[PDB]
Amino acid sequence: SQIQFTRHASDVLLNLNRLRSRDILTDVVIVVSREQFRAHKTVLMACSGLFYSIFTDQLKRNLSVINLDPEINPEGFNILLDFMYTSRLNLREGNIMAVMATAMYLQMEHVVDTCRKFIKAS
Amino acid sequence: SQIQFTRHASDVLLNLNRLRSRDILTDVVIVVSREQFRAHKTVLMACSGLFYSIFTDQLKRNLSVINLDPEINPEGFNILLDFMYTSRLNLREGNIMAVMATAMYLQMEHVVDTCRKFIKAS
Ligand SMILES: CNC(=O)COc1cc2cc(Nc3nc(N4C[C@H](C)C[C@H](C)C4)ncc3Cl)ccc2n(C)c1=O
Ligand SMILES: CNC(=O)COc1cc2cc(Nc3nc(N4C[C@H](C)C[C@H](C)C4)ncc3Cl)ccc2n(C)c1=O
Repeated sequence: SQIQFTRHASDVLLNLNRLRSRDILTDVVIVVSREQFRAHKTVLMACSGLFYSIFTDQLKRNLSVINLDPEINPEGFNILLDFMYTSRLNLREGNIMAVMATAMYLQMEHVVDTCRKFIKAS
Repeated sequence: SQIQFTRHASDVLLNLNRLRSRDILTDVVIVVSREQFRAHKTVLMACSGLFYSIFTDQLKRNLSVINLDPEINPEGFNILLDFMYTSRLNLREGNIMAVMATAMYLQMEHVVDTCRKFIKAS
């Protein structure tokens, strides 16, 4: 029927991360407290429920700058933004709470589910 | 060190395909002979060498419409565009030549490599 390429999706995500690193077609700036993070709107919607809900709306779709709440941990958002482009989540006892709280706000249910499994096993 | 999410990259590609289907943040129109195809510039660069070379250039980065050569097979490009968002390539004896020639023009080396293996086995 159709030939399946097992490592194609991982190769696409790696190339999207290379474009983000080189600032190619990054159409949004995420402001967390005092820290700024440039990313692709499409990647944000695909991994986050909050970013999907914001960018589907035509009033917020063309927004160049998205200002998140100052209560949101900058290191927590950075770990989650890195995870979106690499599929690797840096979860440790020193950041577990900061990552879990940020994943709840960004509406990343599967990340919250793994954060639930992390402190259950540790 | 870092927790690996094996199906994250496939879930991202599936969501990007859902956005393409719903015309959310599709910033380019690809014109093949008389057929039109809307896609994301970032997805094109990630899977194609030709689209990477075009959109890295600042003179062609903001181009809303990309006109390919009329010699390019519309069904051949459609199969390859579908593959970019699904990781599934529809290669059969009736389209093998049309897909191989289009993959060469779009500079998709791994697709050309699988097209090489297809007629070698059939
Ligand atoms: C480890 N991975 C994660 O944690 C990812 O978690 C999440 C990702 C996530 C993505 C989106 N984005 C889209 N959602 C749809 N659809 C919605 C589905 C419920 C139904 C489907 C038809 C369309 N389409 C296109 C996008 Cl871009 C919406 C909500 C999301 N939520 C709530 C998540 O928890
Ligand atoms: C089944 N899959 C395929 O057929 C995909 O095939 C191809 C994909 C492809 C992608 C790009 N795009 C980028 N290439 C880099 N780098 C280049 C690498 C050679 C070195 C690396 C550091 C950066 N970065 C960011 C993008 Cl978006 C360039 C050329 C490409 N060519 C020649 C392909 O044949």
